[PDB]
Amino acid sequence: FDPTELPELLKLYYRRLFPYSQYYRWLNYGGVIKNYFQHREFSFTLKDDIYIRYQSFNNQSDLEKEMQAANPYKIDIGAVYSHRPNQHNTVKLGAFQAQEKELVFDIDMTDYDDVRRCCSSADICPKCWTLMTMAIRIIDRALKEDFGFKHRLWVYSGRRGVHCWVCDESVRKLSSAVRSGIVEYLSLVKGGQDVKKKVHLSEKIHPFIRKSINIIKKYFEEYALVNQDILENKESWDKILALVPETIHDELQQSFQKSHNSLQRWEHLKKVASRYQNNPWLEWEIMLQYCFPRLDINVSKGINHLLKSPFSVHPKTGRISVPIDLQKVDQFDPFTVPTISFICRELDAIRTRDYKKTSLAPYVKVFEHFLENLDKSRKGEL
Ligand SMILES: O=c1ccn([C@@H]2O[C@H](COP(=O)(O)OP(=O)(O)OP(=O)(O)O)[C@@H](O)[C@H]2O)c(=O)[nH]1
Ligand SMILES: [Mg+2]
Ligand SMILES: [Mg+2]
Ligand SMILES: [Zn+2]
Repeated sequence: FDPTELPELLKLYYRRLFPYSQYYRWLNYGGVIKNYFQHREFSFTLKDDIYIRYQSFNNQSDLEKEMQAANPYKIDIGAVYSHRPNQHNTVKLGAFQAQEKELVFDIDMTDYDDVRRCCSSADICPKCWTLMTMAIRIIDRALKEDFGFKHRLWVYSGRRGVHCWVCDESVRKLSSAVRSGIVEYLSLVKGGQDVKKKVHLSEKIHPFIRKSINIIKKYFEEYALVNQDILENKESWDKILALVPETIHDELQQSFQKSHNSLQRWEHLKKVASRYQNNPWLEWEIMLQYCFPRLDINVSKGINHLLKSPFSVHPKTGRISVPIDLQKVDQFDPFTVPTISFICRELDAIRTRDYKKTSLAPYVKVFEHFLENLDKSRKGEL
């Protein structure tokens, strides 16, 4: 992919590929509440790194114009305000307020750099992507089952991770305090680089952790013991030994040297830690530290937070921020996600269903299934 064709590719994309219809269907929420789409903040990042927010629109047409006209590199979605963002200059200090917004989560592979061995920073590969699978599975389960949120849109961020948009009517009205509280409930891995052991479990395990461990259990062997090989050598297993009491280090160090692979060594860790319990949950704290999701509290705390819009274009990778099918989450592949050059290539190889002919279609379907279930809820149908 070439980032210089981008300003040219965007023009075509924003005119004949971006699904404005389903897009407006989303943000207007069946017209039930007036000025809802009209008070929504957007932000655009043009060429030269020009950044502008407080963008508002009257309707889907007004949106289509201003975007094709601006032709932005980045499109961020903000809150629904007390007034029109466009006229914020006209609003008195104290009356311009962010009032409603979807509950949002940002999950970055980069935050796993201390527990993955294949990549670092903004690099991802198939060996470490499993972390996102476990993140989605773990968190979506909590949002669905523990919190009863019914309309959840998971989106690939374009490069390093996934976003989740929780759009239930009752959810969009949550105070910043409750939003912050949801993050605390979902969060287990605490500490910065200064902190070696980032997970501590009580004698009594809250169901959320239990169910979270059990999802991780399902992936741990292939991800951690095979792909990551977290016990390959001494340089690596010392990191694991740092997470368990010193009184078992020597016994384990020897067992690790006499074993051949991580599967053997992990099983040794399991037996030794277990004995240690008898006279607390070392095995699980290690799995949680290596596989449990890391969440940026700041993204989800603030109601006025601007998050990268679905179907945006990643300026460097060229990938489309595409919706993720929750039923096919283990099958999701960030490396086969259509790039803008690819869906423009396909459109140049053939008026409202032009996108259905491109590789972008199945993802728009998912967004539609997301939209359909919203309508039914507003109506009453299950
Ligand atoms: O000043 C701001 C305000 C808000 N944001 C918003 O915070 C979100 C945090 O997200 P990230 O900055 O971690 O990047 P990303 O998820 O959009 O995509 P990746 O490259 O990581 O895969 C971003 O998506 C952006 O919308 C900022 O980045 N800067
Ligand atoms: Mg991100
Ligand atoms: Mg972040
Ligand atoms: Zn990797």
